[PDB]
Amino acid sequence: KVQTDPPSVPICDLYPNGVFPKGQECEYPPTQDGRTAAWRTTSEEKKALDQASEEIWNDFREAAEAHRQVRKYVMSWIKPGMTMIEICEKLEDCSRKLIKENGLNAGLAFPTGCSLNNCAAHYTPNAGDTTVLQYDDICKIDFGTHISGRIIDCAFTVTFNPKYDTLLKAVKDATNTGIKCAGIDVRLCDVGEAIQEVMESYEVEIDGKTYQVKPIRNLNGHSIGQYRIHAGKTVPIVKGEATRMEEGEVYAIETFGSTGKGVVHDDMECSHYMKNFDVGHVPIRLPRTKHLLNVINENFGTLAFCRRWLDRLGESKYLMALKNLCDLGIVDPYPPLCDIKGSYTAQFEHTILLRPTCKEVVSRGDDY
Ligand SMILES: Cc1cnccc1-c1cc(C(F)(F)F)cc2[nH]ncc12
Ligand SMILES: [Mn+2]
Ligand SMILES: [Mn+2]
Repeated sequence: KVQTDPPSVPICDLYPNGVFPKGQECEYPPTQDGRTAAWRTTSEEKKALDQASEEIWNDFREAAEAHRQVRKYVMSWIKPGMTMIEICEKLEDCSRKLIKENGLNAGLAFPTGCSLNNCAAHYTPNAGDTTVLQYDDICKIDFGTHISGRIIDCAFTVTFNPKYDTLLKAVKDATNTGIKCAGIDVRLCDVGEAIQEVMESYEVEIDGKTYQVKPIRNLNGHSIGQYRIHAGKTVPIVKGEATRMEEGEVYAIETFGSTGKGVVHDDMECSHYMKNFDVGHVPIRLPRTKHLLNVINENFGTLAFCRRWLDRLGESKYLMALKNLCDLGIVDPYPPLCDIKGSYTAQFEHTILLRPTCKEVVSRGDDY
């Protein structure tokens, strides 16, 4: 069994044995003593510990492979002229097929971000959005797959005008630097500072104007828990918190470079929502509010969703119910995050596994 073109064969059918390809495996960075972390590779207790979680790592790997094949398909057809809705639906169709969506056991981990230009994150079109991708646009494609709530959060930036090449390069390098600086026992602030240093070593010229690339100070990498995109620990992308990464944790390492102020504010119409992982059970009598929470619980649990995904489930006239869920604090809204009008923002993101034996850039590909 080989993959089709366009991709339509689920990843689990491509590996009948249930063993999925590993990401990039790295040795952890040396400690402040200068001492190597190579011992972890050959340790008996670490090899045992790592094997105990093989099913889990293997789940991430399935999700990551879907992600690789999905984004490769996307890069081949994404073109200005297409509506943002058309882009998202086409990516998502492919993603459903390859992840072999199965309710909460396998599916899409969060909505397809395609934030444009000054907007950096959390934009996906709601129904009726007639936005079209433009030749001069800079588009952040950020989408997620999961298997059993093992989430791949992974993103790259799409352009068509070579004028942004260096901006994209700055951010790619910054993201790779964070990935490199990350490891067990590493201070989150140190990763932040390292990321900043690389990002800011780049200058770019866009339409006769120059800028030093700035990290977006109020955006960050994050710990990943099960069915939980942000698990509590944040990774600064500026010089931050001295809390340390720990063995067995999973991280989204993401950076954002901007030609703007290097700060985002909530802007535009909201599309992204997600249940508060900490909210307990709440009885609701209000019929449409109760119905919508039920739909959310059955379909997304604690995974993020968007309004388009409610439309496709056949829900309508739900806006008030959704607002109610937000106001009650059962659901949280995640509106698009934008730097100043006229700025350009870029993003690259990988998920990494802090395995006892090594660091695995599980979502790494030939592409980035
Ligand atoms: C939950 C959260 C908390 N603090 C910062 C970011 C996010 C987040 C939210 C979503 C969203 F919008 F889908 F809920 C997707 C994300 N990808 N990476 C981080 C992330
Ligand atoms: Mn992401
Ligand atoms: Mn993320």
